[PDB]
Amino acid sequence: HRHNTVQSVSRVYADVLSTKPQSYWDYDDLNIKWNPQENYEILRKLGRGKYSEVFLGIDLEKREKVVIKVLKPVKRKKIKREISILKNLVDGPNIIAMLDVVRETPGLIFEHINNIDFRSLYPTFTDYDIRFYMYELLKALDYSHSMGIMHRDVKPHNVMIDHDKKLLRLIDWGLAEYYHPGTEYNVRVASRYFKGPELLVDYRLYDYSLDMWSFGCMLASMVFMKEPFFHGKSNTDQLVQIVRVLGSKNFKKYLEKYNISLGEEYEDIGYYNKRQWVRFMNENNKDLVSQEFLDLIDRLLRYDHQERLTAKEAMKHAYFDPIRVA
Amino acid sequence: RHNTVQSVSRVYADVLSTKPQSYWDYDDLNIKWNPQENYEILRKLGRGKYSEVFLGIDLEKREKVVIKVLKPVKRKKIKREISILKNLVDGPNIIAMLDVVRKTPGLIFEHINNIDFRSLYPTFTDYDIRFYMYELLKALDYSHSMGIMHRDVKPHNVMIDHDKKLLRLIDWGLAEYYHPGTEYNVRVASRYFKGPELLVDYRLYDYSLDMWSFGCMLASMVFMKEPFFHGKSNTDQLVQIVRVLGSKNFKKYLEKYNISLGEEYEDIGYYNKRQWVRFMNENNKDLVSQEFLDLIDRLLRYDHQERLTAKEAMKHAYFDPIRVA
Amino acid sequence: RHNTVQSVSRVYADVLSTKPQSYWDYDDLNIKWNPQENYEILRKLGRGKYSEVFLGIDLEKREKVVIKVLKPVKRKKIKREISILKNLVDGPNIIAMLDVVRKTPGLIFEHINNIDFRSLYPTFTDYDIRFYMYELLKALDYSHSMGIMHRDVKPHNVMIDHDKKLLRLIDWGLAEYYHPGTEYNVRVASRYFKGPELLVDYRLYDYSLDMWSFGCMLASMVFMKEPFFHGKSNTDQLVQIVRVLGSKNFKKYLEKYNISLGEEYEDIGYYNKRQWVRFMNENNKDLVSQEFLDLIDRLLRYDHQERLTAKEAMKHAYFDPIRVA
Amino acid sequence: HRHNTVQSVSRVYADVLSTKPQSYWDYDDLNIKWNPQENYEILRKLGRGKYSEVFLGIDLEKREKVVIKVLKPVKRKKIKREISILKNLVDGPNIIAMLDVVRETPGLIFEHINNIDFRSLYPTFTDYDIRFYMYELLKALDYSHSMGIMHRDVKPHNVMIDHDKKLLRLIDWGLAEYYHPGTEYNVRVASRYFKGPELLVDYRLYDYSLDMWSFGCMLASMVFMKEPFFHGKSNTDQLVQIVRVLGSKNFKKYLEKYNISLGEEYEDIGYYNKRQWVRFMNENNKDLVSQEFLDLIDRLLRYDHQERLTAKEAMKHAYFDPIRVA
Ligand SMILES: Nc1ncnc2c1ncn2[C@@H]1O[C@H](COP(=O)(O)O)[C@@H](O)[C@H]1O
Ligand SMILES: Nc1ncnc2c1ncn2[C@@H]1O[C@H](COP(=O)(O)O)[C@@H](O)[C@H]1O
Ligand SMILES: Nc1ncnc2c1ncn2[C@@H]1O[C@H](COP(=O)(O)O)[C@@H](O)[C@H]1O
Ligand SMILES: Nc1ncnc2c1ncn2[C@@H]1O[C@H](COP(=O)(O)O)[C@@H](O)[C@H]1O
Ligand SMILES: [Cl-]
Ligand SMILES: [Cl-]
Ligand SMILES: [Cl-]
Ligand SMILES: [Cl-]
Ligand SMILES: [Cl-]
Ligand SMILES: [Cl-]
Ligand SMILES: [Cl-]
Ligand SMILES: [Cl-]
Ligand SMILES: [Cl-]
Ligand SMILES: [Cl-]
Ligand SMILES: [Cl-]
Ligand SMILES: [Cl-]
Ligand SMILES: [Cl-]
Ligand SMILES: [Cl-]
Ligand SMILES: [Cl-]
Ligand SMILES: [Cl-]
Repeated sequence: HRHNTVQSVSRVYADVLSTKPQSYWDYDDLNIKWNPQENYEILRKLGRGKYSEVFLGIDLEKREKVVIKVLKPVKRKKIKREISILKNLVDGPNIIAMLDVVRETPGLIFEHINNIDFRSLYPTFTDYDIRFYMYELLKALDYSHSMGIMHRDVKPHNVMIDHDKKLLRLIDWGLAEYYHPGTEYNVRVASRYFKGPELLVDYRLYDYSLDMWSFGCMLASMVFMKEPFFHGKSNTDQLVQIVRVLGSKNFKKYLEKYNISLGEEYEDIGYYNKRQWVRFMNENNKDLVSQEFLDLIDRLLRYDHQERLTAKEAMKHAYFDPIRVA
Repeated sequence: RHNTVQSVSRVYADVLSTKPQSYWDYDDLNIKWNPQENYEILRKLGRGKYSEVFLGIDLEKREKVVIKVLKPVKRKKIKREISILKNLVDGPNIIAMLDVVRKTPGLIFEHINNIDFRSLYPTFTDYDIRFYMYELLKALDYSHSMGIMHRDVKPHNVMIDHDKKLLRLIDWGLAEYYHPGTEYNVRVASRYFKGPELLVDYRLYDYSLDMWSFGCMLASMVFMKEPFFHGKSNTDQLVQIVRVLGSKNFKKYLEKYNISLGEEYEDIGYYNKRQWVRFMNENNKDLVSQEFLDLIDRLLRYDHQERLTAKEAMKHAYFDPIRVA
Repeated sequence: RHNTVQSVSRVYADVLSTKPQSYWDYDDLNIKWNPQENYEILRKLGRGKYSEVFLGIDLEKREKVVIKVLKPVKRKKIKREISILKNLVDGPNIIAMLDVVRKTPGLIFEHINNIDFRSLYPTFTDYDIRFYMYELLKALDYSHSMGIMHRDVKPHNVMIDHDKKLLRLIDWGLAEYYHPGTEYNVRVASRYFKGPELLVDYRLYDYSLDMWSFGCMLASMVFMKEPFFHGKSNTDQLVQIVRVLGSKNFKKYLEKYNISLGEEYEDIGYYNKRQWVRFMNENNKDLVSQEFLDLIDRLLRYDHQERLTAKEAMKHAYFDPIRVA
Repeated sequence: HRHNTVQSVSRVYADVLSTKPQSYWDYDDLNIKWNPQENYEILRKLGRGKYSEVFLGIDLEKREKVVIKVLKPVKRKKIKREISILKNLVDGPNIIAMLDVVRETPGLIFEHINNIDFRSLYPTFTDYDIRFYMYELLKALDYSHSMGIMHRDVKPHNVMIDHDKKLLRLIDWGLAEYYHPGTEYNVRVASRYFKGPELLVDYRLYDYSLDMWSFGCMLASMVFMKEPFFHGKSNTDQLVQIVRVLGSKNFKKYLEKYNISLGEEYEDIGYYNKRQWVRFMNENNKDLVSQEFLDLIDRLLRYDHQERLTAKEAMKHAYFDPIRVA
């Protein structure tokens, strides 16, 4: 007994990839047909990871602004995986639009969003600005989940917002992966402040519920005015900050339910009792904190990835009633 | 004159005292007219008792404009509307009169892409109502701070481009400068949004008339009932107002201003005041908040002096989920 | 069938040979209808012999949309228009049919803010004519490259938002897929923009019919004379065409296709061909360029085969001051 | 005889400042009433001179994008001069809009223009894109000239263009100065590639004609596809590149007409004959070069600042006929 036989299957959108052609999910055999690259000239470097280098660009023929993303030519399966996902989510709500793909180092052309950084735009948000833009983020998450794709990197950095147009786009799909039921995925995904408990205990049978925990970490940070909500120094300490809030009783139960072998590096985790979400409320965030929010955030930040609210169920929560169009 | 109990606006009463005679003297104004051929008519927009509104084209800019041509029977009033639109050019959510042209005079307004109110308002959320009415309060507070009453606040005169989240208050033909101690014509605004001061012929009103008209718009949008005060006439309009606000506060309102009432309501009854929460049904319960009931109670009042001013309404806790301040 | 001299499009003839039967078989199509209550009617836009167009509201998006409701007398044709609009969703300057709804069927189109043509076109510069007609050629070349003739190119079917420099070709009810060797109904397009092939009952036409309609639009915009071929009827429409293009080239056109002419033009005269520069007066001399006269001569021709294709017209030197390529 | 008595007066807009109140042109006694500065937060530094430092900003209350320009607190007359000119040209065609002024180092808040740099957007221009945007630049120049203000720094850097909206704005008024007839101004204005001959020979009695020469240097560069048109290594060599094209006969005449004492540092300037503007035409720029352009550029790049075309006269030239709305 090496693999785990106690296994999880997504409650929603479990078998959507089985109803699509092989060319949809088989990104390794995708055939990218490249367009001329001199139709786009680099203006300014927006930033860089070490998997990528994004720039501000010019569609020399269309003379609009676009964002070019030069990928490292060291990996191809990850390269064609991102192009595969963006091409499938081309007509999705609040999904970043991929306009072209060039080479001669593959370059991916995205639409430019006149956005403002998150460390400055969010502190200016009101109560209904949070409920609105998060609902728009749920629209993008629910679509790709319905298309068998989990983002696996939901964070305020990867969420562009054009507040002048009330526009939101979810970007950075380099970590997104297709969901086949029963698949064991890499746990080294997302970022520390938004990693789910399944990633910190090395439970590889996760589904779209991963993007849901990162969404809860975002919503809890903006409403409670604490960035990040779970502030951990390490991946080991990140789980401690989660057990500190959700308690140890439900954590050990989450492990016994899915028979997760918790490495005894987490033995130093002591007894923690579950806290009330109301304890994080102060004079600054008291207008953003509501009874509807405290209920929604309680059903989002769960150990059990199956008992968490789906993107569609979160949209129907009463917390978005003052903004939902009927 | 006309002997009556006096009343002065408790706010923005001495604004015109701080401005030259050039500001409010709308008859001394000399208008520099411009050629009318720069604008052509595309589609007729709205008829009128005193004007006609069309869809226009700015032949050099080729953008969309709105032309309001007037019958020339009134010089002093025509100059009054041009005087007011020229004083509120920097006003937030105030329509921007672009030019005047020449027979008859024509006024060029900026074009706002919008959907009619009773086709757009039924789709408004709690967010949309608090956001847009706060934008409307921005226009009312500025014009009042400039010494100008609108005297015709109604959803027809509120242009909303929802795709751009814009709001523009339009139609300033019934507007007027406010000088303390001046009877204005009670034949202003429209029936469903007339204040009790217009219905009892109390002519010394002020900016608070627009606040009653604002409360009529808000109460109907929240309670989902247009109009909120459905009246057959200006006499029945008052009866429908006291049917809700009560006979007790109505008696105190007539005593404070010594209002000798008309013979027609002879058969008016004693209406016990109905609480504001009694209008909350299962269809609008999500729009009826506890802070709204406090706001709607401090706006819809007989005595115009105890009504909330525009600025006082913008600082109310009802707009907390939408206000940046 | 009907015995005649044959003709095949020299371009884009085998496009439908490269696509599945699912593409052009518009009767096998199964449409997934959607609720109509998501869209409400605000203002009626245009009447029609076969449809009615209104201004709409996308109750959830609350943006402006355009609803074209149809009489249900024709299944196969209704499916034909939906089939064509669904194949050109990525087409440049093609109108984006957003949804179909349900009695009668309704088609949701995107809304374009624009001014009527004969109020906007008189304000067009040399820049505006070359730029916008090049945008219209983008829509024609794409639909032709997709095997679809429009068969109704006219300024009424060209929506221009000049404030955003946008152009959208609309009204694809008369459109049709092109298969080589197929008589199409000569009762297409409108009188002022009908090609000579429709007027002599030559049914084996192709995409070049839209190019004659394009040349009629361009020649009138440049020479400032709408319409360029003013005809009382479809018979007089031809007489006005040969009055300019000449009887000599008309004889060669009837010989190449063995067109036995109708009895009605019995009294037609011999018109010497009038040069294209003779239409340059002092009012349009700044719009009449030397490269335009070459372009207008290679577009307005009897023989549809020798007319310029859409792509050939876009690469013409007339669009050099505006084309990026 | 120390000052010059052979003197020049603007052919147009000579006495416009005499018809405006004293508060209009007397910028030294302007009273700036500052607004709170924490309503604007700095996002990214766009660039810097050593008289200024411009940043990308956020109207925290309006949540739109603005450009903040923090001036050095070393000079005040130049500080209030720029605020004086921007406030007077507030409702001008294609003039950059000043929205607010803050302190606590004075900070000037401008409207943000979604523009693209000039070294990349101009090589994509067509024939009618040049005629259009230059006509829009003439609209801004003619307005401020009609308001008694000369920009004195017209260059492609100081011209923002939102090609997506067909929008143009003339920025950077730190060198702009009010025009009083008979005034001797500082010749150390503008930039080398666009300095007029009056600046290179130290003729201080120039008027709005200064902005006209810089406009001609811009139009000649974009049509002939040579940036810059007069490429000089120094201020002394810059005049040599001008005499190289316009000839020495008209130059010595320009000096004898206005009795300009040319420092014998320019003695090494030899005999130059006037060239034909047609000689700068090649296969690349032959579509942009037209008979109407060669006439307009010949009447713009003149030694005599009085004989140059005004901004209004340049707008009525036949070169802008295919784009001018009648
Ligand atoms: N579509 C876009 N529009 C505007 N900025 C973008 C876009 N995509 C990425 N960025 C910027 O690129 C940076 C992130 O790059 P990276 O860290 O390489 O993922 C941030 O500054 C983002 O704001
Ligand atoms: N500035 C404007 N922009 C767009 N529509 C307007 C404007 N002004 C008036 N309308 C229309 O005119 C009607 C209002 O009545 P009136 O003010 O009499 O024209 C409504 O149908 C409005 O949509
Ligand atoms: N998508 C659209 N956007 C704006 N106006 C339209 C649209 N489609 C049709 N129209 C209007 O409808 C008329 C054209 O005739 P029809 O296609 O029969 O409605 C003109 O008045 C157009 O302005
Ligand atoms: N209103 C504006 N919108 C966008 N960029 C601007 C604006 N004003 C100045 N800049 C930028 O500021 C830089 C010039 O700053 P400086 O060299 O200090 O004058 C250039 O990168 C300009 O594009
Ligand atoms: Cl499912
Ligand atoms: Cl397949
Ligand atoms: Cl373009
Ligand atoms: Cl607790
Ligand atoms: Cl005074
Ligand atoms: Cl009156
Ligand atoms: Cl009572
Ligand atoms: Cl509330
Ligand atoms: Cl097939
Ligand atoms: Cl047919
Ligand atoms: Cl002949
Ligand atoms: Cl030409
Ligand atoms: Cl003058
Ligand atoms: Cl003064
Ligand atoms: Cl806002
Ligand atoms: Cl020469």
